[PDB]
Amino acid sequence: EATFCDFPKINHGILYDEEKYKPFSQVPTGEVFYYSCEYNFVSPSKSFWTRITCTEEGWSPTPKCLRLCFFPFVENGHSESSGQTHLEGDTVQIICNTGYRLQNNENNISCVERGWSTPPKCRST
Amino acid sequence: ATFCDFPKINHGILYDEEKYSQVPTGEVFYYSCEYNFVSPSKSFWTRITCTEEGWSPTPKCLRLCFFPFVENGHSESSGQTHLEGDTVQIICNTGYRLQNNENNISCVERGWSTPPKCR
Repeated sequence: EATFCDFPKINHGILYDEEKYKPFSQVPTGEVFYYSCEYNFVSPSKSFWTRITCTEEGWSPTPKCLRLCFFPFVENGHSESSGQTHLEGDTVQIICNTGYRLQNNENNISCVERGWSTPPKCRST
Repeated sequence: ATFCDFPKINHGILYDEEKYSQVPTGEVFYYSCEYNFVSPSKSFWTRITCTEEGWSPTPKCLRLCFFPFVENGHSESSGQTHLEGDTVQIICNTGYRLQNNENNISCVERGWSTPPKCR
């Protein structure tokens, strides 16, 4: 427990009025900040601005910017996830057409921080 | 019409933009909006189809406007995200104004019509 929170470090995040605060500042309990996520990232509630409050236990809710993953279709393949936007942590299945394959030793392709774990592409090799 | 013109989306980004003239009917594109802008359904990627009546749904990227509070003032819109076309009222304390005795501000394409600040 503490009387303060450290300034929030949010990966892929932007604070409202950022340029007005210092990164080593001690933020008192009860203080309220708002964060947004960079293009291609989203907050847990999908709200453009998310309120975060300094508590004795740290920032509440925990600030987080999750990667959005998408593909419109799969050339020489199919997926129920075609044209659907997925969140970081989601797994998608892709079935390739005859003579094509999704070369990876995993049954599912994951949406990770950097994007798709494996490209959503069926190859002729 | 047998085709649609290539879509010009202000503050928009097409999926596989750096890959693509007249577009035939039935063709499907996906668009996203730049940071601070949003599609009408709020979806990150929006499917648009070329029809005999043009692009369906009509592609659009609307500005999002926000302020957490008003220093030396008040607003029912404090901590609320507003969409392009919305109007917001701000009441300033004792001897303060919003550039200047304007009282009401609106969310426009460039952002807030007047900064939400009581000076």
